[PDB]
Amino acid sequence: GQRWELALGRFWDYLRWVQTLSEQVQEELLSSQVTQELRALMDETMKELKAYKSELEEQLSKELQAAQARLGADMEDVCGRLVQYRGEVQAMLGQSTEELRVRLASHLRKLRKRLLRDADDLQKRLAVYQ
Repeated sequence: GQRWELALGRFWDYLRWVQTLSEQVQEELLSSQVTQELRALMDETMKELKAYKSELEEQLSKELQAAQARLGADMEDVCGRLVQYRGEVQAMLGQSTEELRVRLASHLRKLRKRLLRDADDLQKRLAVYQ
């Protein structure tokens, strides 16, 4: 798999871990190491892609780009969702976070179904373009 899928698979690896929302994920989630690494992995994912699409140009370009702006949104979504939780926690004064995490994890499962297909789609859309 080209540089971009390898990049996306690393994002997938870290997300799968976040999802478990174990106290350890929660620790680094509120320190925001989780969000910092999530954004570094998403960005490396968009370069290797940005570079792939551009270089597939040098040797249909709207949808491609409509499909790229999709996987983008999907990743920006996860990070934006994790950074929101962090926000809602340091403002609740230590009262229970279980319902906020039941919601975060549902939302997170939902974005996973999208990363799956929007990329599965982005892929066939890069193959035909070639």
